[PDB]
Order: sequence, then structure tokens, then C-alpha cells
Amino acid sequence: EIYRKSAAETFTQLEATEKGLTTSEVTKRQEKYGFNELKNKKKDPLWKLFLETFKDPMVIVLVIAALVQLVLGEVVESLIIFLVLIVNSIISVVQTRKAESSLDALREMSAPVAKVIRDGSKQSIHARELVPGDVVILDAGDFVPADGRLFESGSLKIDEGMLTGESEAVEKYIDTIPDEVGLGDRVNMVFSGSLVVYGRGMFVVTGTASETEIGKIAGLLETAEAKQTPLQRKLESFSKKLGLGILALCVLIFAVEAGRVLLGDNSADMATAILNAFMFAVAVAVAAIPEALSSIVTIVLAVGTNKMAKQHAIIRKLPAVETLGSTSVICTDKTGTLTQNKMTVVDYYLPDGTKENFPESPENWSEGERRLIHIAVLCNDSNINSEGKELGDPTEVALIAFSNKNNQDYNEIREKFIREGEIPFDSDRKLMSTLHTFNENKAMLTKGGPDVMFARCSYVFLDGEEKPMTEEILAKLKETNEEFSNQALRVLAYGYKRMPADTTELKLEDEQDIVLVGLTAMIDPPREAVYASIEESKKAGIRTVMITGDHKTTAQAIGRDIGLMDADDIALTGQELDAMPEEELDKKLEHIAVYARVSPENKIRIVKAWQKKGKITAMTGDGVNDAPALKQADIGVAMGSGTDVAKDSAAMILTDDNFVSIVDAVGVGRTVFDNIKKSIAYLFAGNLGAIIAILFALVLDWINPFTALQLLFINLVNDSLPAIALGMEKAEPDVMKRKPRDINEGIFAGGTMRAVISRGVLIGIAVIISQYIGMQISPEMSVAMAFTTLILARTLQTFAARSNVQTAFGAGFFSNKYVIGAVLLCFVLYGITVLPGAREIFSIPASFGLHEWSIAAGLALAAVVMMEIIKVVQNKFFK
Ligand code: ALF
Ligand SMILES: [Mg+2]
Repeated sequence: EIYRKSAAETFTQLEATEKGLTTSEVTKRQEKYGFNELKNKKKDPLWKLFLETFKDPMVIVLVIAALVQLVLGEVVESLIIFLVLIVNSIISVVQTRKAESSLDALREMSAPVAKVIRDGSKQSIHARELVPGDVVILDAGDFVPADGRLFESGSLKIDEGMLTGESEAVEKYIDTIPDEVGLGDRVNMVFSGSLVVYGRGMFVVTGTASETEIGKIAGLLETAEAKQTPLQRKLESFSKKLGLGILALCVLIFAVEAGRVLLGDNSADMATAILNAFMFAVAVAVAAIPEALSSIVTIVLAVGTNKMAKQHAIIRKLPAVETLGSTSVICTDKTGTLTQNKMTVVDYYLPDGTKENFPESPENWSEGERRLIHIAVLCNDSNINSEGKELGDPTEVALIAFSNKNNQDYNEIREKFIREGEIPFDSDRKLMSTLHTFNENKAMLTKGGPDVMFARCSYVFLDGEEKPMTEEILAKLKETNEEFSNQALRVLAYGYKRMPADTTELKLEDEQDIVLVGLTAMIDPPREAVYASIEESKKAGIRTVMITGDHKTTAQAIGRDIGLMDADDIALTGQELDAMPEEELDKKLEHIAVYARVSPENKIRIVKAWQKKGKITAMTGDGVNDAPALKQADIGVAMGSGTDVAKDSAAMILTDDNFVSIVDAVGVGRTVFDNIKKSIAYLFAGNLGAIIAILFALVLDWINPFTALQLLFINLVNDSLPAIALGMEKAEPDVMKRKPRDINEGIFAGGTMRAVISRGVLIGIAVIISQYIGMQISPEMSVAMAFTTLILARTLQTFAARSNVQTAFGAGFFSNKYVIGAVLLCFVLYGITVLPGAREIFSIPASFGLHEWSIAAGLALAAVVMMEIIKVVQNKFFK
């Protein structure tokens, strides 16, 4: 709104004088406005990290059963629960801590030094003291400490890449603008964190700190919204159903055993039936909840971060690898990410060559030794160091890069012909040029912009020096200009300017009668491997979308090449999104597709409206502008070349720059969840039949099976080893072609439910029979023979859970070596039970035999045989 105001109006609006504050106002200004600085207010209290972990209903119920174990006197079985609750806690507390943002990237964005006028004194003070109404000067190389509008112009160009992401300097004009334009084309004002590239200017503060756009993005980063794992929402969706399911059972256990005292014959001891009820109640709650589940998921996700490590894709947060599997919207950045941020040219215009395509040759590229050198013999001012790091104006570095791409050294021709010209300074209207001296004559070098170059150039250089041709030469270079300018190519003019001879110095007046060698038009090309990663993204069912902040002209062509959008398709400006409310936003949202010239505020709002549509999205970017879109997106990717800002605010950071690894990552995420779902289907299926045997054992007043500690043992470690084995089953890559999984289906969706219930039933059937065989012989034996049959039955379950619709035979018994490796280790754990030194604390009777075990184990065996003969029901379902 202030851009419209200029000169005194901006100052009168601030009621501050232009030349000097006199330090009286800044004595005061710094009290109400504060220093130009950014400071975090994160409390990060220790209390909240742990109080917040109890929000999981799965966690509160275990706390209750652990306290009960204390009153009953089973201290052992209580303090084991507290241990795996510290696990469930410190797993969830440290995942979030890494997620938290840091202003370290924000730190040093604005240079401490700022030449400002205080009391009429030209002094340089720290950017902290800078306050609104102060006047700063910007010679070249300054860091633009305070956002603001500069009344005086030195012809200077500042780099706004930190705010916007472009690596090219943009000219700054002091003229007032009366219309609303996108933040990037605010040519009359500068913002904090931008680097001044050329010239010296004087500018107004226009507020500081949080008011600055560099501080408005800081407030945007401060929000730290969303980032909820689908699994977590999925888990809690049916954790709440579970957390209400156990409490339903605890009432019946009390009601049944209270229903058994009302009908109690003669004397009935209520204290025992109550205590008898607690032993069942605590047993059910233990048997239901999966103690290892948090610790197992945290491990399988460590395999994803390891498989992506070998493709130079770094993941900072484990649960994000599952988020990749469900992704359906990819939002990217045009420059710095989809590109190498490196320009060159394939279509040069010269009269003789007439080729759209670019041919690279070792001095044979141009007819005659003279033609190729004349395009830009001395125009460039860039420098390549021993390291070779980029340095110079970006438009000009593509020249010597062009020479190096043609296998022609630039150091061998830079010394052959030497600059002699004054180099008249470059300005908004003028174009800088240089003069050099030849073996026996002299030339003047002029490099211009075709819109202003051809107004002053009459002569034309082709097949020898040719007379100025006003007609038949302007249309063909207008046709070349326009066909170029329709492909969104930046064009510049190359002149020889041979008319002056033996001139001591260079005068600006002789800009006329120019001889022009030709024209070329360079532009930024995308990665070599993007073409494969968008055609695969489309073919994977993920709708890839673009959000960049560059000109619409450049944005139209980008995506036409890869096939993202049609040639007719038009992108939307950030000003249009400024005026479009949310009411029709989502109406437009599906077909919005590519954007153009957007602010950082604009990028993060898009991902928020895409999430409202239920589709879980992903963002890939770099620099500092992309950072809010990375933090808000359900998973944010960053480039290796990108600034440490986006690098430090992304859930994944690919160092190699190999884009294809992103679509490869979506292949891992869908497989990661395919195992987890299959794996979590295993762990609860065992938990079900264990509750079934506790409940049937309660309907006949049988002593509760498996005592108390034994139940905790099996879930914490006995079932952790096979759960990880399933977590590593084969990928089944054909499944990858199918469209992203909906974030709404249950964990058991896809027909697994009918398989989890089937397995959990056949389990309890056998455990009950062994208890009957056990209870007939003795009560002591029923506890062991039921537990024997159980922990063996859940161990053998792995062969059935390898696939809900697959059999071990014919699918490869030896297919997975870890499954067989995991089953063998559970056998040893069971072996440790039967030891005499540990038989006691495991409630296994001393008078336990091998023929009795034979009956029990044989029952546990036949259970999984039943799971394998549900093949017919599964086979019948298909037809
Ligand atoms: F190309 Al960008 F932010 F670096 F849109
Ligand atoms: Mg970028």
C-alpha cells in the first residue's frame, strides 16, 4: 500500500524527516518499534514434552494397569510397564524435537553494517539499531538490512533471491507505481535479506523486525502447522476405538464376577472375586495393547531412511518415509530445484548458420575463424576461479560457459586480445561497452538489449561488412526476436562497433552506426532426469503441481516441455491469488496447476487448501522462500544446492540433486506401509486370541491363563522379532502402479480385517482346548499348557501373515531369510522358559512333561494349519 506513496508522502506518513533523525527519535523510536532483529520465543518446556505424551489413549490405560500391579504386590510386572512407557515416550518426544525450526538460518540474513545518517553524521551502525524512519545508504555488496523504499537511484540492481528465489539481479527504479503488482515486481523498494549487486542507493526503513517481509516469513515459520503422520491419524482413529474397547471389557469382567457373587452358593468371599476380577481385568488390558508397537514402527522406518541413504536421499524424520507412500500432490520450485540454476543456449541466431539446434565443435563451429569469436569476444566480465565456483553477473557467466561447453578455453583467448577501452559505465538507459586494440587496427565492443540496441544500430555484419539494411533485416530479426520472445527467451545484442580508430578514450556520444554480429537467447534448462520423474509421477497417480515466483512468461514454457500443462494453459499470478478468496479457491483448486510470480505467503497457502481437499501433499523446494511451504507440507524435500534455510526446514534433503530418487521414494513409502499394515495385522491378531482365551476362561471361572508377567513378556519381546521380519517382506512392485492410498481407510482396510479376525479366532480356539486338557488334569497344568500352546501358536503365525491371500508353499518357503531366522530365535526364548532356574517366575508347573507338551505344541501347530486352509474361503471369494 505504501509503494503507491512516494517522496514526502512516505515521509509525511512516517512524520519523519529525510536527511537526519538527529538521534532524538531513535532514542524513542527503538522503544515502541524495537530493534531490527528476529528473536525466537519457543518455550520448549520439559514438562509439556511428557504431559503431551499421555494424550494417546493407548498410553493412559497402561498407566492404570501398572499402578494396579503395585497395589496387588506384583512390583516386577509394574516396573516393566513403566519401562516400555518411557520407550513409547522418548520415541515420540525426540521425533518432534528434530522437526522444530531454527532461526539460525534467519540469523546473518541482514548484514550488521548499515551506513546511516544520525545527527547529519554519515555513520555506519549495526542493523539492530535500525528503526523505522532511518535513512540507510546501499553501496554495492550490502545486505539490505532493513526492508524499504529508496527515493534515490544509482542505477543499482539488488538480488531478491532470498525473498523470491531468483539468482538474477533485478533493476530498481525510484518512480512511483500506482497499481497493485506482485511482491517480486516491487521495483521501487528493497527488502531485508536481499543482497545488493550493483550501485549505491538511499532508502527508507518502512518498519523493521516482524513487520518486514523477512520477518513476516519468520512469523509464518513460527506457526509450524500440520505434519501429522497418516499412520498416526490412522492409528489413533482405531486407537480411540480400541481405547474405548478395553474399557468396555473391564466393566463386563467386574460385572461377571459381580454377577457370580449374587448367585454365589452359601458363603461367598467378595474380596477374592474382586481380586479375581482385577487379575483378569489387568490381564486383558495388558493382552490387548501392543507394548512393542511404537518401538517396532520406529525400527521399520529406519530401514526406509537406510534404503534412501543409498540413493543420496537424506531423511531427518523417520515417520516421513511412510508419508511418502500416501502422497498425492507434488509441489515444486522452478529455479534452484527443477533446474541446476545454470543458463546456456541451444539456438543462436547468425545469418549464415540458420540452425535451431546447437552443435559443439573445437573451433570448427563457426564458418571462418572470425564468426564465433565475434558473438562475445570481450563482452563478458565474469571470472572462474581454480575451484570453479560461480561468480559474476549470472547472464554473463553463460558466455564463457558456452565457450567451455564448446571445449574452447577462455584463458587462451582472454590474453590473446586485450581490453583497452574506458568501459563507459552501465545505466538504466545506457549499455556498457568496451574498446580493444588489434594486431594492426582497432575495434569498439558494444553489447546491447535488442529493444534499445536496434533503435541505434543501422549496420549489419554478415558475409563481410554490409551496409545498414533497414528493410528485409528488421523483420527477420523481429521474427527471430518474437519467435524467441514467444519461447520466453532473454535476448541480448552483440555489436562490433568498428568505426572508431586510434581513440585515446571512449566517448558516450558515438553510440550510432553499430555493426551487429548476431543475437542469441539463453534460458534456464531443467535437470536431465526431470522428464522421467514427472512422466513416472503422473504414471504413479500423484498429481504434480508447480509453485514458483518467477515471471509468468518463463512459467508458461516450463511445464510445456515436460508435458505438465498444455500450451494454451495459462498460469495464475500471485496478485490473482491475492484477490481470490477461499470460497472459490478450492473451486479453482483442482485445475489451478502451475502458478507464477508468487510470494512465500502464496506458496504455503496452496498446500493448505490442497490439504483441505483431503489429499495429502508434498513440497520440494530450495532457498529461503520455499521454507514455509516445506514446513507446512505433509513432507518437504530440499535440494543439495539449496540454501541451508530450506535444507534445515525439510523432512528430506537430497544431496545428489538426483530428482528421480523422489519418485523412487514414493515406491519405498507404499512398500513401507504395505509391510507395517501386514506387520501390525500380525501383532494384533495374536493379541486377539489371547483375549478370547482370557474371556472363555472367565465364563467357566477357570483360573486366569498365563498369570500376569508372562503376558507382558510375549508381547514386549517374543513378538517383536517376527513383526520386524514381516516388515521386510518383498516389495511386490506391481502394486506401485495403483493410485495413492486414501488417508481415510482403516488399518485393516483392503480385506485384511477379514484375515486378522480369522487368525485371531483360530488362535483362541486352540488355547482353550489346551486349557481344557490342562484343567482336566490339574489347574496348575492348564496355566502352562494354555500358555505353551499360545506363545507357540503366535510364533507359527508368521507363515500365514506373509500375505493375507498367500500360502507359504509355492510362494517360496526360503523366499525371506529373515522370517525363518526370526522364528528360530523365538524357539530359544521359549526354551529359556522351561529352564528350572526360570520355570518358577514363569508360573510353569514343576510336574510338566514332554508328552504333555507334545499335546500342547501339537494343538498350537494345527492352529496355523487352519489359517492355511482358509485358502478355500479366500479362493472362493474371487469367484
Ligand atoms: F524457483 Al523458486 F523459489 F527458487 F520458485
Ligand atoms: Mg529455488
